[PDB]
Amino acid sequence: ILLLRAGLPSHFHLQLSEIEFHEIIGSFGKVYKGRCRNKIVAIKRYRSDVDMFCREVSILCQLNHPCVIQFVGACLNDPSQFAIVTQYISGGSLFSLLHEQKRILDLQSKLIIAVDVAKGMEYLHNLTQPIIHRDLNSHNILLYEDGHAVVADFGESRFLQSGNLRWMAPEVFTQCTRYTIKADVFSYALCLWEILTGEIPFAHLKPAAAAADMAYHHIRPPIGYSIPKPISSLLIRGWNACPEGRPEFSEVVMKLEECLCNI
Ligand SMILES: CNS(=O)(=O)c1cccc(Nc2cc(Nc3ccc(C(F)(F)F)cc3)ncn2)c1
Repeated sequence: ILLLRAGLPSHFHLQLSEIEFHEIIGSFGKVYKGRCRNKIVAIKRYRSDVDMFCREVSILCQLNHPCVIQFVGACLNDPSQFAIVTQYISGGSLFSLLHEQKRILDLQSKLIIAVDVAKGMEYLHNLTQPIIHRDLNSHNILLYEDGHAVVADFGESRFLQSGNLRWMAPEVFTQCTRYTIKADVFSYALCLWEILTGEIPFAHLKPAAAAADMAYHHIRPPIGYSIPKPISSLLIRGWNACPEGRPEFSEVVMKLEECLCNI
């Protein structure tokens, strides 16, 4: 908390009294719609707690990309006041569009979303010190009214680091490896499938059952023949159990922009 005050540039320093809280939008603590320095803003307020908050702010205050949620400031005074402030995106979450409002989108709109998400993630992964989002899902892809998207919520994000295996169980071999930026590409891939089908992955199963089936029984969602080839390719590679075999986001971007040229 003291080291963070020094490193975090002083213009990101906010006092709780400068934030006006209006409505709850998500409910770890709570996220409010509100107002701060004449901006409409979303505010994440909190309930190891400190370290977590400190990581998050350090991650956020580095970010500047039009497909990544824009950081406004945080409150540091004390742990009772800990809060993060970002821009507010009026068009909502991708999850809401697809599954609550059940809005039907055409292929161009879908790909635009997929590309902007991929562009935000390419940015995160190619910083001098790369960042893993680690919680990428349709709840954290938010939408401008014009249809473009940004990646939000770095609550689980981390900076990337820089026995005898022949008899090890698969889960133990995987516990020992340590995850990379590629964990994000797998998440992305489910997100991309979610966008095209309009369905929550394994909707009929609970989160933990879905995770189990994907990790142990090796199941992935059904890829219908109606899914275009370049895309099902990204899907198939993107959710490979072997992380090393998932594409880099720069490529994901390259293929989807290529699809927009034919949409
Ligand atoms: C503090 N920023 S963050 O990136 O850490 C973060 C973490 C968790 C959730 C958010 N949510 C949002 C939501 C948002 N827009 C929004 C528009 C409409 C609705 C409506 F449909 F319910 F009304 C709801 C929301 N803009 C920004 N962050 C952010």
